[PDB]
Amino acid sequence: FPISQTVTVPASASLIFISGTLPDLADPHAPAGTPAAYGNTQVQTVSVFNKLRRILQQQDLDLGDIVQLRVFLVGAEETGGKLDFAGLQAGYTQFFGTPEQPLKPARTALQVVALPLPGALIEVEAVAARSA
Amino acid sequence: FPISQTVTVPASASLIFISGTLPDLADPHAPAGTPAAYGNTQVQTVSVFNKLRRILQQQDLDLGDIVQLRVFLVGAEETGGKLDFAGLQAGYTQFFGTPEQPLKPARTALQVVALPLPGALIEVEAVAARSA
Amino acid sequence: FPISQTVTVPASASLIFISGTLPDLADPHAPAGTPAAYGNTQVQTVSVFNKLRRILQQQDLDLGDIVQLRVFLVGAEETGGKLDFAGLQAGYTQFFGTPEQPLKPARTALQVVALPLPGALIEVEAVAARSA
Repeated sequence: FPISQTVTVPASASLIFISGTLPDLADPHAPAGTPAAYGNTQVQTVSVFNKLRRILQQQDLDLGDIVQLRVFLVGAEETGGKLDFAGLQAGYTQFFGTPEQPLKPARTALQVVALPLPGALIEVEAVAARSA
Repeated sequence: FPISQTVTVPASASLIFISGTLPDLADPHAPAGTPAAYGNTQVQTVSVFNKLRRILQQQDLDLGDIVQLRVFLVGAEETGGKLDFAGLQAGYTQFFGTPEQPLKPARTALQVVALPLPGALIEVEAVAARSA
Repeated sequence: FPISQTVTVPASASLIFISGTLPDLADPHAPAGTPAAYGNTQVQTVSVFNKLRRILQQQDLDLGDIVQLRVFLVGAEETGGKLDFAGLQAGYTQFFGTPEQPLKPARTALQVVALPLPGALIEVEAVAARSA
């Protein structure tokens, strides 16, 4: 699997907690607050992890410094109102366990009722570590 | 926004993990286990953060020591079964980013199906830090 | 209650983040992906905490080193589509606050829409600490 069962953080490392992160607008022609504005689950997943990368780089860190990831999905039309786990994985495997970014955080992923942003199908929460 | 995108915790600080916190009874005349016993989303939000303050003060800490907040909402009648995000924010902005309590933790907020306590519309989980 | 309101972790301790943990197959005769394959909420809860114990023991730790637990439940037929909180507690009290394992982590428990594994009624996320 593209995740670590456990991730150990040394006591000498500082933790960085990251607020829930929602996708960026993908289609400025689409009606406001619609899934079309942000993409299907795969496209929104790509957007959220791009954004998380930018957040971390602002702290001189990157996606490989993430030690824990929590993924909240809402149901998608492609999967009949169930979470689109395949689309999540298709986006996710582009950012973790890759040649460019080989590290894999601990992860939890599940389906919730709704996210505060209309049109959003995914929100991602993270904890990162900065070594001594 | 009244939240921090990221919060960094020094490695020399101790972490305090706080169990999921549910509102206190607001109306002792209301029928048991009803939303009326606890209030609408705003009132329950105020109650939960009052309670979190008391929990922290028992540890000689306060709401400004919170580094991460996770808010689980259930749907409300005022908002047609969607989470009442406006009411959450109306309660939340009374405890964080205020003159009395200027610090803003990292936060995630989302809608779940149900909370273990009947009548509860919000449950809040937190991590706090105690500096060296 | 069988949980700690707060758990404090010294800054000298290392943290271990554990990915979301789902139950093991309980009945190899049952049809794939059904709740019968894994058990009711109580049986699945027992399975998940057995598995978490094994994960920790692989790191030379055990369930008493858990400082925070997050429990995501899906609705059960025994409880009319609400989370089966009684079954969770019946399984949970066998692993925490017992003579064999007296320590009680901070905990949050709530009902979500769906888990990525068909048939699963519970997924558990954890953080553990290794003292200096």
